[PDB]
Formats: sequence, C-alpha cells, structure tokens
Amino acid sequence: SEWSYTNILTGPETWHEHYKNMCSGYYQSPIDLKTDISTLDLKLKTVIIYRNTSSTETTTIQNNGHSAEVKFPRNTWFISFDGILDYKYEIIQMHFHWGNTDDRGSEHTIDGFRFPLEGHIVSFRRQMYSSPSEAIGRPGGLAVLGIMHQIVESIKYEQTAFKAYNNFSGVLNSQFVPPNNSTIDDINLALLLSLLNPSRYFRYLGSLTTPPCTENVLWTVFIDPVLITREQINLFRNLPYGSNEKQTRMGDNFRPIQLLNPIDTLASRTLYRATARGG
Amino acid sequence: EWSYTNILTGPETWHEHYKNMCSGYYQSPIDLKTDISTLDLKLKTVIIYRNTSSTETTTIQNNGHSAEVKFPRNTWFISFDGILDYKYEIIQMHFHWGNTDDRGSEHTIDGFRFPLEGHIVSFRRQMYSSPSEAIGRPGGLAVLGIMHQIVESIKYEQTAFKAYNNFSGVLNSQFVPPNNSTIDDINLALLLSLLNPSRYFRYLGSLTTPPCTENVLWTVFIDPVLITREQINLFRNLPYGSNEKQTRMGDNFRPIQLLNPIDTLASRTLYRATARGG
Ligand SMILES: *[C@@H]1O[C@H](CO)[C@@H](O[C@@H]2O[C@H](CO)[C@@H](O)[C@H](O)[C@H]2NC(C)=O)[C@H](O)[C@H]1NC(C)=O
Ligand SMILES: NS(=O)(=O)c1ccc(CCNC(=S)Nc2ccc(I)cc2)cc1
Ligand SMILES: NS(=O)(=O)c1ccc(CCNC(=S)Nc2ccc(I)cc2)cc1
Ligand SMILES: *[C@@H]1O[C@H](CO)[C@@H](O)[C@H](O)[C@H]1NC(C)=O
Ligand SMILES: *[C@@H]1O[C@H](CO)[C@@H](O)[C@H](O)[C@H]1NC(C)=O
Ligand SMILES: *[C@@H]1O[C@H](CO)[C@@H](O)[C@H](O)[C@H]1NC(C)=O
Ligand SMILES: *[C@@H]1O[C@H](CO)[C@@H](O)[C@H](O)[C@H]1NC(C)=O
Ligand SMILES: [Zn+2]
Ligand SMILES: [Zn+2]
Repeated sequence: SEWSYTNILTGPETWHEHYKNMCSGYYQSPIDLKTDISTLDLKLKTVIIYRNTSSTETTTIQNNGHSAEVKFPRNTWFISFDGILDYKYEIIQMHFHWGNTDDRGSEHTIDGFRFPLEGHIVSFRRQMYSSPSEAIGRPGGLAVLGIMHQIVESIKYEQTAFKAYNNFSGVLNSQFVPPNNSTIDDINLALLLSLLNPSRYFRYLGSLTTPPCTENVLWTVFIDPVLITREQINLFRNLPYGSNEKQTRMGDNFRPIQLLNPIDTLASRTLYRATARGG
Repeated sequence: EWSYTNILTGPETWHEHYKNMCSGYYQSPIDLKTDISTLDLKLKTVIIYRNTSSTETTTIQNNGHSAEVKFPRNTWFISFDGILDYKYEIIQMHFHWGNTDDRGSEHTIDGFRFPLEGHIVSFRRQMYSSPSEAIGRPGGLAVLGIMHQIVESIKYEQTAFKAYNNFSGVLNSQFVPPNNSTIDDINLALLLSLLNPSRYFRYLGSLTTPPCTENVLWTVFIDPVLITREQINLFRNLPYGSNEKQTRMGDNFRPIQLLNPIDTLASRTLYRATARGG
C-alpha cells in the first residue's frame, strides 16, 4: 500500500529509502544463485514437507494486491531439514512471483537465468517461536523454500505443479480482486516437492523480498524446476494489480537482484549448495 | 534379424522369430498406471555412484537400432539400499526416441509418451561376476528408465546434455552404423540429480529388444529430465541400419505390452515408490 512493483514513486528502487530497516541492508534477497561461486556442503540433507493428518481447517488464497498468496491454517503443514518429523518449521503461506512474459518472473536467478514463475513457501521456526507473528519480526524466525517453475508444451495435467495446487480450485480470474480471499481445496505440498529433486538446492541467509525486507530468512532454492503449461501461467496474469500499482494486470511482481556481499558488508555471507548422498 | 520399421522383421513379428522370450508374459515396456499400481513405502531412493579410481575410457556406438554408450567395467554403480558396496554395476546406456516430439519413449505414464527415454543398464554383480554371465541368466539385470521432456527456455547447464557432455558431438549425420567413438565420461550422478530419484515405478519385466529376456528389474522415474528441440533433433540425424525401411533413426521404440497378458501363469504387480514424507 506504501510500496509497489510498478509505480516509480513507490517501486523497488525506493524501498531502501522508504524502509531502511531493513531494505537498505547487505544480507538482502533475491540474489543470483551462482553454481561456480557457491560452496557444496554435503551435510545439508534432503528437505521433507509433511502434513498433520488430523488437521481439519480450510485453506484460502488472497489477491493481496502484490501477489497471489495462499494462507495455510495453523498446525497443518511442516518442513523438516533434519530427517526428524518433530514440527521445527511450520508452513504459514505460499506466494507467487511471475512475469508479463514467459522469459521472466522469478526473484532468484540461477546462473543469470530467470524462470517464468517462482513460488515461495514461507515457514516460521516453531522450534524457537510459538507463533508466526512472534517469528516474522525476530532474528532467525523464518525459512522460505523457493520453487522454480518452467513451461512445457507437452504434459498431462496430473504431472504439472497445478495438480499439486488443485488448480487453486479454479479461483484465479479477472474478478479475483484485491484484497479478496477465497476458500480453496488444500494444496498437496508433498506432491509438489516430489515433482523436483528435494536434495538439490542452494542455501543462504537472506531476507524477505518485499518491505520491510527483514534479514531473518533461511533460504532454500531448489535447482530443478517443477513443470507448468502456458495456459497455467496465463491464469496468474489475469489477476489485477492493486490500485497503488501503475500496470493494471498483475505481473513482473519480483524484486531486482541484490548482491551476495555489497561493499558495505561487515561480515561476508557464503552461498552454499546441496546434493544427494551419492556421486 | 530384427528391426523397428521393416514390417517383415519388426516388433509385431518378434514373438514368432524369438519366442524365447519375446513370446513371454512378463514383457516390457508397459503402460505405467499411477492409479493401478501399489505404493510400496519400503522401496528406497536410488543412488548412482562412481569408482573415483577408474580411468578407463567411455565410448558410444551407432548399433543400427539405437545410440548406445558403453561404460568401462568397475566404474559406475547403482545402489537401491543406501549401501555403496557395488551390488549393481552399470554396463551401458541407450536411447529410444520418435520421428516427432510427441512420441519416442517405450514406457508410457498414464498413457502419455515422452520424446526420449534413456535406459541405464546394469547387472547384479552381487550374484554374477560379469555382464556376459548376467545378461542371459535369471534375475541378471536391472535397468533405469529416464524420461526426457522438451522445454523452449533453459540454459544448456540445466539440460541432460550437460550430464551427457553433449556425447562429445558424435550425434550427427555422419555417425553411421556400426561406428564407435570415444567420448567424454557421462556424469550419471548429475543426470540423476536432474529428477527426483525417490519417485519411480518398479516392476519385473524384460529387455525391450530381441531376445526380450525376462530378467530385468525395471525402475522408471516419474519426473522427466529436460532437453531442447535442438538436442532431440541431434538424435534424429543418426542413420538407421540397413535392415530398417526408414532411413533416419527414429521411432525406435517397442509397442506397449500388457502387465498381465491373458495367458499369464502368475500375475505380476506394478509398484510405485515415493520419498518418506506426505
Ligand atoms: C483451472 O482453473 C481455471 C480457472 O482459473 C479453469 O479455467 C476456466 O475454463 C472454463 C472454460 O472451459 C471457464 O470457466 C473459464 O473460461 C476459465 N477461466 C479462466 C479465467 O480461464 C480451468 O478449467 C481449470 N483447469 C482444470 C484442469 O481444472
Ligand atoms: N517474498 S518473501 O517470500 O520473501 C516474503 C515472505 C513473507 C513476507 C511477509 C510476512 N507476513 C506474513 S507471512 N504474515 C503473517 C504471518 C502469520 C500470520 I497468523 C499472519 C500474518 C514478505 C516477503
Ligand atoms: N532396451 S532395454 O534397455 O530393454 C535392453 C535391450 C537389450 C539389451 C541387451 C544388450 N546386451 C548387452 S548389455 N550386451 C553387452 C555385454 C557386455 C558388454 I562389455 C557390452 C554389451 C539391454 C537392454
Ligand atoms: C494436529 O491437528 C490437531 C487438531 O487440529 C491439533 O490439535 C494438533 O496440535 C496438531 N498437531 C501439531 C500442530 O503438531
Ligand atoms: C475473506 O472473505 C470473507 C467474505 O468476503 C470475509 O468476511 C473474511 O473476513 C475474509 N477472511 C480473510 C481470510 O481475510
Ligand atoms: C575401481 O577401479 C580400480 C582401478 O581401476 C579397480 O582396481 C577396482 O577394482 C575398482 N573397484 C571396484 C570395481 O569396486
Ligand atoms: C555442448 O553444446 C553446446 C554447443 O552448441 C555448448 O554451449 C556447450 O558448451 C557444449 N559443451 C561441451 C562440453 O562441449
Ligand atoms: Zn515471495
Ligand atoms: Zn532400451
């Protein structure tokens, strides 16, 4: 509402001035994920996403004016980074970033390459913090998974990411206006993760990619994309932007690339990478 | 003599010309049916791993029916149980593709054909001392099926051809049968990391070319690795062998077989694996 992607008064170039804590920082996201300048760390294990089977509550999705954001009910979806299914990270939401055109859209790049859509699965560190509102603002409170998606011409519906999303229960269209929300069938996040290799990813400490760009995010970005069709990406593009945006249709809702180590950093960060127990 | 495209020697005739075992009831490929398969949680992630002290060369041949990578002995292995103790040793990798982008794979998944199916062939070194003893004996072989799908937008480094090191450029019109060329080693571990190695169909079946021996433990990964139209067209530049009717190599896949033909004496089951978590 005080920031946008496309209105030059409030757009990404202004965030460092409008939200200095912390959009002016030097641990910002997204970054270029560079295979050659990253350190392989064999101790980083396969990611698991898993559901509390006795959870009953509804999932919703909202056009928040900046993105399409799925809101998961509490105590329902989890991430494990350590092989133990003990509720260390609890998923809160998933939102999406895409392009006006198929050659751009993602926040992260991989060796300079932009994907048409990047999904962000946002969790809080339940191991330490009892609620999301406690975690969102505090050191080390968040972990986000970045899921790239690529467009293919030939695929069965059932093998695309939209199958895991249950097609968003058909809710995406021009009438889905900010700030409306709608109930949807649940997203099968375990199926989504099975559509890529969950051992192969970049890992680094960074930030939220929208203001206030808090530097409290443990980032994991999977290298292999899940697959969607051109028709599916088009469903996002019919969403309208909020009125504080210049462009009418929602698209190009991604932040410009940040450096891993701007010149003013007082302690450099390292980009790590993981791969499966093999090779 | 056999072929894919000559109606006189082609797949419809294999059951008669090679009755052992192309007339059997445990033949491959099959349609891999998600709904009519049994999830078996005990089936673990597949690992491919290299003996880092091997230095022997890899080669590729146009054998007249496919392009076949031949790996040196004692070099590349598969583990299905998480232990790296050389139970399965990889022998070769070959490929099946179509004249057009909408067919080419031997297996289907829920009826869908992919443009290119790779077959990583290994022998059960746990029981048999050499590829030549395992290839015609019970339980001798295990093959991995790798589906590939065409994308328009991708960097070369993220395509399967990075793992293949472009086959050192040997895929071209002048690569005539039965020439063989030395190639850079194929990074099969990287290839496997391009898909989810816990998510696969598993069943007992057969070689997909004569003599169709019924001694193959099949593993077919569900998620495809990615290639470009340019890359698929390289395979289509290869010439077929002189006993094919078609000139350029393509449609070198066997028709779909049933999991359980009517005459079967003991039905087989299609299994499915997925990663721990859900
Ligand atoms: C997935 O969701 C979309 C809606 O977001 C469905 O698209 C609709 O298709 C029918 C016409 O056959 C009409 O209701 C509308 O023209 C479409 N909506 C828009 C905006 O395109 C689509 O059918 C769904 N797909 C599946 C497989 O369920
Ligand atoms: N693009 S990104 O992935 O880097 C990113 C992620 C998240 C944010 C905003 C945080 N707000 C949340 S999750 N609110 C919230 C959380 C719990 C509850 I109960 C109510 C509200 C910004 C950017
Ligand atoms: N399409 S398929 O994947 O079902 C399939 C069909 C046919 C074969 C049999 C080929 N025999 C081999 S591997 N001879 C061989 C033995 C030792 C050596 I050194 C080199 C080669 C294998 C796989
Ligand atoms: C699982 O769901 C039940 C009922 O909603 C809930 O009371 C329980 O706490 C949940 N378990 C978690 C969050 O680990
Ligand atoms: C979502 O929509 C309804 C109906 O318009 C509204 O009353 C409700 O408070 C909204 N809830 C959320 C999740 O913001
Ligand atoms: C690995 O290769 C070395 C040297 O090439 C060889 O002597 C050794 O047997 C191999 N290890 C195996 C096959 O397990
Ligand atoms: C493989 O193919 C393309 C050539 O057009 C290229 O960009 C890539 O560098 C080649 N790599 C090797 C190892 O030859
Ligand atoms: Zn985001
Ligand atoms: Zn084969």
